[PDB]
Amino acid sequence: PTFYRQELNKTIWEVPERYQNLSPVGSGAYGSVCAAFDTKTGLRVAVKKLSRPFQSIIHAKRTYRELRLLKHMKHENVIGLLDVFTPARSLEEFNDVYLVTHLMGADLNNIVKLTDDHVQFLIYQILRGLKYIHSADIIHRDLKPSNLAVNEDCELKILVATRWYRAPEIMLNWMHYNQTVDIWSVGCIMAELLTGRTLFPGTDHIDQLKLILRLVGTPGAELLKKISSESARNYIQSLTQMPKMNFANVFIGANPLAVDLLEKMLVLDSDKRITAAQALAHAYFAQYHDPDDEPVADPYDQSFESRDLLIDEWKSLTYDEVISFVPPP
Ligand SMILES: Cn1cc(-c2ccnc3[nH]ccc23)c(-c2ccc(F)cc2)n1
Ligand SMILES: Cn1cc(-c2ccnc3[nH]ccc23)c(-c2ccc(F)cc2)n1
Repeated sequence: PTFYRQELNKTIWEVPERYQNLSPVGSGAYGSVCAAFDTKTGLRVAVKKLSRPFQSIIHAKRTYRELRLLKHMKHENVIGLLDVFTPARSLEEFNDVYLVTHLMGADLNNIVKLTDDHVQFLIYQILRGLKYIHSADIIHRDLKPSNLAVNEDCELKILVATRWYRAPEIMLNWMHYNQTVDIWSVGCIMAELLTGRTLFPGTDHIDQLKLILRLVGTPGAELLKKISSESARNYIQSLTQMPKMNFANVFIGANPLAVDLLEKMLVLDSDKRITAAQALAHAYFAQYHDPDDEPVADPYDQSFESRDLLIDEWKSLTYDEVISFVPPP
């Protein structure tokens, strides 16, 4: 189809005729997004242009990783792809990638204190998206208010210091963390929507861990005997020991079912944290939970993550992924 060129805040854009009325939303290191009208579907869409997708092996692999993940994500509460395109006619020319999805209004950071029913529906949608993501053996690792797209209907999709929502095993740089790092982030988000304050606004990674242990208590011997690192065990055992606080006391006034769920998500031992699938069955989501509409994902191959390839190999794989793309109906 026919492409049209255009400059927007220094960034150049080459998009098909079907996308009209471009309009910068925001930009940064990874790339610029534009809002647009999709003439073919009647939809407002976001169009993300990647910054220099094949600058290096790192960039080429990151580009491939993002396109593969977005092509796989097919769920009401995870961002997926309406379209992917390049203005290039062959592999030799290919140097730009554009990604298209349903325009969302605002982030969960912008919507902020919410009422208990709003908190139930937003955390329900996150957990339903995370059940799907985790079922593919994907770990988000970066769940925070800014990575949650919400529209005026309170419909939520998974896409402010990052450390504030990070599980304590990532503060001390554990290399074998599991998917419940994401449940820790959900617990921190749910706290912040109930209270109107960051649960653990650490000034750095050391302060961040001290605020966490202040609420959840320093580890018992059951957790300490799973810490392989001698420096980390020495450090954690050398802190002044604080007990697990009563969550009923800290979240005074909240739904006791919200409090119970928070206790199940912010357990220090990652092996004892509630899973996304378990959390959806919790009494706090009785108004919203439906076990025949909480779907899992098709299996997801990320063996490419263990491969060391040339820039042009990552580039051609990415090109291959643009060409095989089938739009949703
Ligand atoms: C950081 N970031 C936000 C958006 C985004 C998505 C939907 N609605 C939005 N409204 C304002 C930004 C935004 C994207 C994006 C755009 C297109 C894609 F295909 C994939 C991701 N990245
Ligand atoms: C290196 N490392 C692993 C863990 C860890 C955390 C949670 N669950 C786990 N299961 C097996 C190891 C492990 C921690 C840690 C524990 C307590 C803290 F207060 C701060 C960090 N450090």
